[PDB]
Amino acid sequence: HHSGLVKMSHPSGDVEACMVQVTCGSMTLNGLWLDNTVWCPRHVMCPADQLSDPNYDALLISMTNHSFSVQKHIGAPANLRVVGHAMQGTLLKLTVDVANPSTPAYTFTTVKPGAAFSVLACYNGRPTGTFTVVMRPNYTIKGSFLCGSCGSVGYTKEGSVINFCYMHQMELANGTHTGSAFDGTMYGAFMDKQVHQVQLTDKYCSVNVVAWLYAAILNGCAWFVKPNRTSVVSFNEWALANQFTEFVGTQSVDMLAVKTGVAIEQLLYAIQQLYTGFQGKQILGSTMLEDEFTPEDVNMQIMGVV
Amino acid sequence: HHSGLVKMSHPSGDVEACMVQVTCGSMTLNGLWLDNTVWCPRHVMCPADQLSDPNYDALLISMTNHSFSVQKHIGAPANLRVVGHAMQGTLLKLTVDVANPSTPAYTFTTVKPGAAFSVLACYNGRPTGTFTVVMRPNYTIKGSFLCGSCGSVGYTKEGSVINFCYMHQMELANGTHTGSAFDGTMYGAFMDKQVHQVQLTDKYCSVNVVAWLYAAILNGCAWFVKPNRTSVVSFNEWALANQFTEFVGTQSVDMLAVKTGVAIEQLLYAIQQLYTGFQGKQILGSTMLEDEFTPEDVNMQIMGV
Ligand SMILES: *[C@H](O)[C@H](C[C@@H]1CCNC1=O)NC(=O)[C@H](CC(C)C)NC(=O)OC[C@@H]1CCC(=O)N1C[C@H]1C[C@@H]2CC[C@H]1C2
Ligand SMILES: *[C@H](O)[C@H](C[C@@H]1CCNC1=O)NC(=O)[C@H](CC(C)C)NC(=O)OC[C@@H]1CCC(=O)N1C[C@H]1C[C@@H]2CC[C@H]1C2
Repeated sequence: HHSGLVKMSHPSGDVEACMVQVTCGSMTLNGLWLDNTVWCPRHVMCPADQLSDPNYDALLISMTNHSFSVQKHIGAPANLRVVGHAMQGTLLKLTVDVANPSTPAYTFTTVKPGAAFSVLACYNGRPTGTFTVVMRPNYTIKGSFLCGSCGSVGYTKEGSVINFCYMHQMELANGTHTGSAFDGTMYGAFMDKQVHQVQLTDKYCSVNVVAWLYAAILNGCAWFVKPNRTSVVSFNEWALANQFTEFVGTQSVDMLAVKTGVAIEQLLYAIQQLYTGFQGKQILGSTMLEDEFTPEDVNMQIMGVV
Repeated sequence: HHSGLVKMSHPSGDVEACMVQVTCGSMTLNGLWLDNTVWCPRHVMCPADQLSDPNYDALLISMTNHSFSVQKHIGAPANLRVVGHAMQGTLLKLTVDVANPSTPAYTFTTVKPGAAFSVLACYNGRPTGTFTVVMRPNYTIKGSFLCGSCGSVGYTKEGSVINFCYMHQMELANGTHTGSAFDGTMYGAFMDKQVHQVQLTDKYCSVNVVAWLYAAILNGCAWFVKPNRTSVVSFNEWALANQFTEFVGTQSVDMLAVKTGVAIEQLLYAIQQLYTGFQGKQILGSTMLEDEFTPEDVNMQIMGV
């Protein structure tokens, strides 16, 4: 029985209309055009033979407004005149002379570990694909990014408001990815320089495992549900010792509990048993715990609860 | 020998000139006035009897511009006219008809666990104290806040640019505090409602313990340094099993290693042994590891960088 769960992204059309190509000298990557501002990764300023130890302060100083070229390729093409430039953290903030007429209602936020967001992968300012990832507890994402993808954007949607949360910056040694929030900070402890970096230990996202067990129950699969319970406080002491994130309940999880009649504490107990082995059985076609679906994913896709 | 380390905050004058009082009905707290915007916690709109599960969307729809009173008390006082209101996550964005003429150069940023920032504690729109804190690994701070302190702001300073990183929201059950970034998200998993909340477990900030051990070496207190080394990788596996954050080196830490000639890996080994007990000895007057001073504190206050 198919769970009815897929990796679902937001429709990308509103964000496609904001993607541009940014070029600074011999370097090029993607930018995001909103109102009179274009955001892009600051390493567009760095000469390719200097990516290991750039002085971004001096690089910024060395630029003028004419150092940047911004092009919209898709839809109505445009070449945007830069009238101002500023650096914020790991991003450039370029001020352009024309406000994007396709600017959607938007906000900037930071995504938290375990939360899901949609990514619009772009090359040379052209959107090429979309996918959705969960921010891992070690502040990487398991994305799909090649050379030239920097400046690809990640976002969520609340109603018609797009919340931009990610600008792609780099690939780590283990093949995962990270980037910047739009306040310019890099997720995690990573730096935007081409050096090998300490990447931290990942964990199972316990709230998302709970959501997936609820998805299994909503599909008629409940062999792992026993009357036994583990309290949140006790589960969280156990989680610290067994590479799980600590569980924090939300209204979204509570809705799944009410709809199924299975208490959160029953699933916390189940996770502790299932972590020691599935005993030859499967849950939603898997023999391992799944933490890439959120409580909101489960509520929206199975129950239609936005 | 006194190390020369103290808890050092930025001078607060530039930020005090941005502080206002925000009142909505019978609720009052502090706000931050930058350009034509006043930021403040959204629970200023919530009646005191409804704080345990506010419908903030409905509260916001029910307000008008006239629901808010904004006053600047210190310096050149003013009662500001509110001409727009909006909500961004856990913060209200009030638009006022006058741009703050004392608006400093500023950015908004999020502070990371282990990093230090300065807090201007305010009551009724009036600055009353300043102190510095480190963001804990569980996204709380060990602050000093009483009723009426919400909207107090935390910040760092890079040159003449103020980087606002914190707006105060709540006290947790264990006496620590948390707040919002200026994107309106709460630090950590906390929600701005008056209910019991899961508090995640705190950890030692390994990078700051390393800085403090370098401060001891710079002060001549080096009895804990041995030839033995622990690699960053092996230390980080041990840290996961011992309530420490994983270590990530920075240029600030490297500067301390070059100055003392003691390798980071020698101090990682030391931390592992010291954590089991100081064997009756002291380091910089302490019998336990200290993680409230950053590599940058040590570079500035001891090496004068
Ligand atoms: C920007 O488009 C690009 C995205 C990555 C390219 C491959 N997949 C991506 O997600 N970002 C970068 O190339 C980074 C630039 C830095 C931040 C200034 N660097 C980066 O991701 O580095 C990855 C690894 C780390 C070790 C290393 O030498 N290296 C760089 C290789 C990988 C890419 C091909 C040749 C260079 C870039
Ligand atoms: C705003 O000025 C104020 C600041 C705090 C007042 C005391 N010191 C502060 O730092 N913030 C609030 O009053 C919060 C409003 C919420 C966000 C809507 N509430 C708050 O901080 O509540 C604190 C109390 C006392 C200590 C504590 O753990 N706690 C929360 C309650 C809720 C659960 C029941 C008992 C505890 C846990």
